[PDB]
Amino acid sequence: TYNYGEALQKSIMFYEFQRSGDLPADKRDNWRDDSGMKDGSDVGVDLTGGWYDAGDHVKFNLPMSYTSAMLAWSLYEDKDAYDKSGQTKYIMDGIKWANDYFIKCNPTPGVYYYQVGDGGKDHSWWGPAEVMQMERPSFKVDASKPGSAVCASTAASLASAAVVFKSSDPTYAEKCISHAKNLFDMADKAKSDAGYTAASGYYSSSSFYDDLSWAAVWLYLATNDSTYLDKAESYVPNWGKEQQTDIIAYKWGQCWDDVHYGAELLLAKLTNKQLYKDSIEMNLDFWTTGVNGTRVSYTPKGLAWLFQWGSLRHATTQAFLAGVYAEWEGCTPSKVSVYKDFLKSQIDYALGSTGRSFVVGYGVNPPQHPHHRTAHGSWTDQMTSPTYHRHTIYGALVGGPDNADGYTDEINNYVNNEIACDYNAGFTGALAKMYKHSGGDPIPNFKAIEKITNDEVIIKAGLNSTGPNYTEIKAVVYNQTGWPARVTDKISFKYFMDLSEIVAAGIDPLSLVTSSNYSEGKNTKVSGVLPWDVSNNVYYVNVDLTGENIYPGGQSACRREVQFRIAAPQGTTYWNPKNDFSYDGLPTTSTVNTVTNIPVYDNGVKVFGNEP
Amino acid sequence: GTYNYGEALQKSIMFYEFQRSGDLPADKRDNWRDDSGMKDGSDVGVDLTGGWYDAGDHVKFNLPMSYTSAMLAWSLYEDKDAYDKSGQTKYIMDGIKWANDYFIKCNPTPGVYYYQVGDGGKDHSWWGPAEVMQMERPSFKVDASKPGSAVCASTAASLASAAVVFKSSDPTYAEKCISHAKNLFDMADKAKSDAGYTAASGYYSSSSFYDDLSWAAVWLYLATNDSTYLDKAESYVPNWGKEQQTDIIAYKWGQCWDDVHYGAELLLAKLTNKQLYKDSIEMNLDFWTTGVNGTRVSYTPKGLAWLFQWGSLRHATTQAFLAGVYAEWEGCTPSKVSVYKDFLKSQIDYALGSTGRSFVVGYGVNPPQHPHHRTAHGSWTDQMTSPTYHRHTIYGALVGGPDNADGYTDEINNYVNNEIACDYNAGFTGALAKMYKHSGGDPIPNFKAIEKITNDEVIIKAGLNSTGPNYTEIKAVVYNQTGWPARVTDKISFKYFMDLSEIVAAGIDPLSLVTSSNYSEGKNTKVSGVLPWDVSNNVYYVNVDLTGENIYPGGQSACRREVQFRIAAPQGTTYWNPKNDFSYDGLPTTSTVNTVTNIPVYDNGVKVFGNEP
Ligand SMILES: OC[C@H]1O[C@@H](O[C@H]2[C@H](O)[C@@H](O)[C@@H](O)O[C@@H]2CO)[C@H](O)[C@@H](O)[C@@H]1O
Ligand SMILES: OC[C@H]1O[C@H](O)[C@H](O)[C@@H](O)[C@@H]1O
Ligand SMILES: [Ca+2]
Ligand SMILES: [Ca+2]
Ligand SMILES: [Ca+2]
Ligand SMILES: [Ca+2]
Ligand SMILES: [Mg+2]
Ligand SMILES: [Mg+2]
Ligand SMILES: [Mg+2]
Ligand SMILES: [Mg+2]
Repeated sequence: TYNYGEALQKSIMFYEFQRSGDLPADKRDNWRDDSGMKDGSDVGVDLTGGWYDAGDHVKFNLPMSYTSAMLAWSLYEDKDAYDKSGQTKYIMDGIKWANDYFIKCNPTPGVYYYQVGDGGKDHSWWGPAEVMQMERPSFKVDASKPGSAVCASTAASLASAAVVFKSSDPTYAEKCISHAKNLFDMADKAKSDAGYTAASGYYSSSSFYDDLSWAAVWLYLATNDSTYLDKAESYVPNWGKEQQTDIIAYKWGQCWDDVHYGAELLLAKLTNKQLYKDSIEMNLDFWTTGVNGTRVSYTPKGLAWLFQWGSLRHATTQAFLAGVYAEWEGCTPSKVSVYKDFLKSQIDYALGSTGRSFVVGYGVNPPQHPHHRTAHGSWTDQMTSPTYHRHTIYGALVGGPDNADGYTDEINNYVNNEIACDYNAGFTGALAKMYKHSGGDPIPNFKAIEKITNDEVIIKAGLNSTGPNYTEIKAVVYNQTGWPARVTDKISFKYFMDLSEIVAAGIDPLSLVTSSNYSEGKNTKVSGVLPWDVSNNVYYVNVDLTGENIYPGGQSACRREVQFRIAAPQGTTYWNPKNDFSYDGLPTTSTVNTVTNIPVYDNGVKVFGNEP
Repeated sequence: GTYNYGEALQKSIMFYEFQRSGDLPADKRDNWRDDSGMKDGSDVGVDLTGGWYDAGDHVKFNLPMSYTSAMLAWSLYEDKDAYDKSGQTKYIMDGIKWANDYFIKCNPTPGVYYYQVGDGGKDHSWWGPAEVMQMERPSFKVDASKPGSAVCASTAASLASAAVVFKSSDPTYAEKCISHAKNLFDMADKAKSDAGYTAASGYYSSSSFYDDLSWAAVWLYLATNDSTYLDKAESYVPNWGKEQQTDIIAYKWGQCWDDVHYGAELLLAKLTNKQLYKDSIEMNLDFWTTGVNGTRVSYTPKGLAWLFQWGSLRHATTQAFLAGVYAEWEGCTPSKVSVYKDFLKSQIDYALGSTGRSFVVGYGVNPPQHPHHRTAHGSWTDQMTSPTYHRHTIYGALVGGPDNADGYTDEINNYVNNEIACDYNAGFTGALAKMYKHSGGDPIPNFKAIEKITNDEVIIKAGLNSTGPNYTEIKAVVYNQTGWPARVTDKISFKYFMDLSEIVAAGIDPLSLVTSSNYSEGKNTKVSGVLPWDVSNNVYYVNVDLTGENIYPGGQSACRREVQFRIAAPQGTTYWNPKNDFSYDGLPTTSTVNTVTNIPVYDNGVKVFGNEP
């Protein structure tokens, strides 16, 4: 027995944590903030927004548009489930988030930016989205350098968004259609992926006629112009055949690189032509009862297993298509129960039928180490530290087990433990169907405002050098921010002393010499002695780090060391560090430890430690 | 700072030798502990002598006692190289054998197990050394009708772990240990109840037995290589305590006498490599170090991982041991190895001296001087306040420890922070063995605890009680202040010397003078007539014999005997002269007795205090 409503709620929420750009004031978390704010600056176009692809920060438009098209398809099929669960606003905000970005990516007729970020450079750094420091180049396709698959996948997303938004926001629906029409025209004129090269190694395209059909079907549903339905059907002979036959491929499943499964399902419902009915049932039969002596492999515990990478992604996506098709009056009657049983068995495997959940922050023993940079929240550019994720990325469906149900919840296992937009796409639609059928209430007013689990900015210190007339401190400030991760360019700290002995010597405490033999950072400034509470002879040295680009993204990047000394005159012996507030407990060597008596300030406001 | 881990290890093992009850070996390396609890088990007609006293008291509580020896054996099983290198292997094996020989005695027939000797109330109502305890020490047992699963299983774990470490050098003993371990484990397993475990209520109540069952089963598997036991160990896991609002195995406490699931799951991870156990032990170790999912054990400002008010050092050093063992296993998450090893060192260093003082008795800088311990203190008057210092150094004892703000006071009745106990040193010993392996520190060669005797053991105080023209009457009080070892002194006598030249000169027989006693405290006190000492020089004496008197260092009245005696010249005469009498010189003239050195005291005829003419 599983709570499908809560699963649906979290699956939709997952996308909110993948958001790039200027985040809404109404966001329900305290650990994601503005990021990729300069996206498109290299080309002079505002390309901010959209979703980060997986556990990384590249914006790959092919799987991104596949995702939003699939979410819109679910809303088109099961609006009643979203309304009943109270999740309609959230899934529509997600669909609009992706589509607003695709619109920005088509700034002028005939031009389409299909990517922001370099796979290699982006993947070479392990840290939060908010503090990325590397270049994020924009890439585009046009008539001279075509991208049929990505243009058509984007048109499908835009057109499907138009279908589900038309009732409540007819103007946005028209806006989506205008851009879908342009991108489809680009894809249809070109019939080539030759200029779609920036995603090589990550989302290279192996087919585009499937995307042309899928986009044409959605443009037909969005505009009711039969010109599109005729085009949709015209590409069918060009879809890849099953190896060793002259039959439309049926041994794989709906995914970001192959959408002919969804296109044929939709063409079956729209035309009732036997060709489409036979094709989709051949695929669904292969995945369930088996067909013509062949069948997708099943793990011992009941998972329809298609491939090593994202096994759950494949199974839950096929579950969604099986659910949609089983509801159609044209489905072979005897297969309705078979397909519906399949939808339930596969979704249940993801939610907990093996004894544990494969959905982050949901169910029994959910994964705790998904391969995801921002949810982990390292501040040292290390997958290994901290040894636990600082944030809970609710709703994320992990890759999944191997062919024998084997699974290792480790952060470095990106084959079976990464999470991604496309992984949750079909999954979300299958969950909506299970919810409408078996229920399970979503958590009321669900938010992801987390407790701060570690001091965000800390200071470590130790006695570096000492003498009869001086004290020399080694201090290191650390940015361990996570709610949200952020640059701390206004940090300072204060070192307090009791100078009663200086006053007793007839010496002005303000005349003591302060100095610094070493400091990381160009802006580090150590002040002279300043009064704090002279009635109790308390003075201090202010160490200002304002201007320093301290950020949680590397061992050096997150810290600033400062060695400073305060000294009475040469030959004197009255200097007494033992009555100094900041000296108490201070480590006796240059081995530094966290101290609570050399307070840290952020723009003058105390955030760590204590004052006298 | 740098700490000598080998010396710490050698002393921590030695601590248990000072906790020994029973017929002590002739090989003992101290001069202040001796035979005690020699009638243990007499109330039931079973030899239950031996084993270790629990803490600063003399009750034998088998649950923490067996937890202790099981933990020592675990350390020897994990780090035999450390014991061999430090030359401590023999000493730790003798300790493990001491406990286990007693547990064997406690399982005299299959199906019966004596789990305690001593009544908490009777034992704690007297403050004195083990050797002279006078109270009844009842024995308590569990059986099928009145079960004790936790104590039977903890004892089985001890016996099975002993077998594992003794198999190579003494297979016959290992075989005997296994036989008893199997019976105690079977009793525990079949009963699954602590209903009959009642005599330790308030001291060592059991809050769980499924943990003990897995712990015992794991050790029986290691001792026998019979997978039947591994299957059993794993079967109790679903019944182990869980974290409050989850279905996750408990992880917010630590390994201790009442909860051994931490040690059991750590060993199960190493023996099976199952993710469940790895996850479980790492959640516990993470809670104790870096924290896990917004939760971490409290830490004092000076670095001590602080779990609870009682035995804060006990808990921290035990977790240090587990961290050290786990960190060395190939299965440990690579990125946590250094965190765990750092923790092992930081906690042990806190115990040894990182705050500026040591929390280990007789070790390092400014060690505790007043641990809550009857025998080490050595009162001879049933007073926690007297003497005002400890007469003995109980080397190696780890005190309870500071509060959560590093506060600590070294006082005898700071029974919380200054308590010392078997379980407090168990995990600690294992952690020290790991640190010695990692960083060395040379133990003291052939270290012994032969103490200098710091107070005269049997003394006499005297004063003038009455005087007249023909007599001297003395008030004398003999005191047993024995401590090396505390002991009954039933053969004490003393001699009062006089010069009777004036009696002889007056023409009176000196051997005819009337001697008498107007008051004697004991029924066996005998005052002789005048006897010759050196007749040539007119020196004579009176012998006062206290032989038969059960004088012992365990109370104000118990440790002393007052005797008043008088020697008289003939009635009406005035030539008696006490001023030329050796024993009269400097004698307190009032009656308020003061220690004197001219009325020599003898023990079985041998002078032990004072001087002869
Ligand atoms: O492309 C596969 C996954 O790579 C992940 O980044 C790796 C990178 O590929 C390695 O070469 C190396 O740099 O370590 C990185 C971190 O594991 C990337 O984070 C995933 O999103 C990719 O799917
Ligand atoms: O911690 C393991 C590794 O994780 C990521 O790949 C980081 O980019 C790399 O710097 C680190 O060494
Ligand atoms: Ca394609
Ligand atoms: Ca000062
Ligand atoms: Ca227990
Ligand atoms: Ca005389
Ligand atoms: Mg804003
Ligand atoms: Mg990838
Ligand atoms: Mg002051
Ligand atoms: Mg003997």
